[PDB]
Amino acid sequence: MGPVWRKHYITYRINNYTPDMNREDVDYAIRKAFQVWSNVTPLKFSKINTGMADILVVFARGAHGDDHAFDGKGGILAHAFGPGSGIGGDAHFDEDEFWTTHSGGTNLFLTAVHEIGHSLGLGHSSDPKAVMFPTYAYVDINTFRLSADDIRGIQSLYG
Ligand SMILES: NC(=O)[C@H](CCC(=O)O)NC(=O)[C@H](CCC(=O)O)NC(=O)[C@H](Cc1cc(-c2ccc(-c3cccc(Cl)c3)cc2)no1)CP(=O)(O)c1ccc(Br)cc1
Ligand SMILES: [Ca+2]
Ligand SMILES: [Ca+2]
Ligand SMILES: [Ca+2]
Ligand SMILES: [Zn+2]
Ligand SMILES: [Zn+2]
Repeated sequence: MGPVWRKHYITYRINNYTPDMNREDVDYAIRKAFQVWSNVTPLKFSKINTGMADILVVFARGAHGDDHAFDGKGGILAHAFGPGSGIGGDAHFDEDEFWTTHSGGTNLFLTAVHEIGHSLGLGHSSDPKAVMFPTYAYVDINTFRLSADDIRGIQSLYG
């Protein structure tokens, strides 16, 4: 019942890069996170560098220009706007976290999967093994899979 994109081609742009990781690793984590959702829907995601993307990926700190101020290290890791124009769809990551490609700090890929879920219109799950469960958990990235509840949720919105 969340808001949905009324198109199946969706662009994203990485507005800026956390210094916690190198650029290529941020690109990879984000690309893989989009792929998780495209794998089970008719949605396709293209990265653009120049132009007007639907989903802007932003790393920012504290009060950063919207109604969802961050809180420094810990607590809220990120937040994202549901489908819509402008700031709609955009996914913001708290730079006061330490973003990583691994089990240390906060795993960017896993957080991005959750965030992109919100960017596509998903709410939270009650399944503790669903990526849309409200609180972060690290799971081995190689064996990561959407739960049946996540797939149900996203397939109910698209396709
Ligand atoms: N509490 C925690 O474990 C970590 C912090 C750990 C730390 O100290 O670094 N924080 C969190 O988990 C916090 C809790 C927020 C709260 O206080 O309610 N959640 C958040 O930060 C939400 C953002 C968020 C959640 C996740 C996540 C969730 C589940 C899993 C997962 C779980 C099980 C299996 C698998 Cl495979 C994956 C992985 C990542 N990744 O990012 C914030 P949001 O939901 O986008 C949101 C909602 C409303 C507003 Br307004 C703004 C943003
Ligand atoms: Ca925080
Ligand atoms: Ca947008
Ligand atoms: Ca950081
Ligand atoms: Zn924000
Ligand atoms: Zn959430």
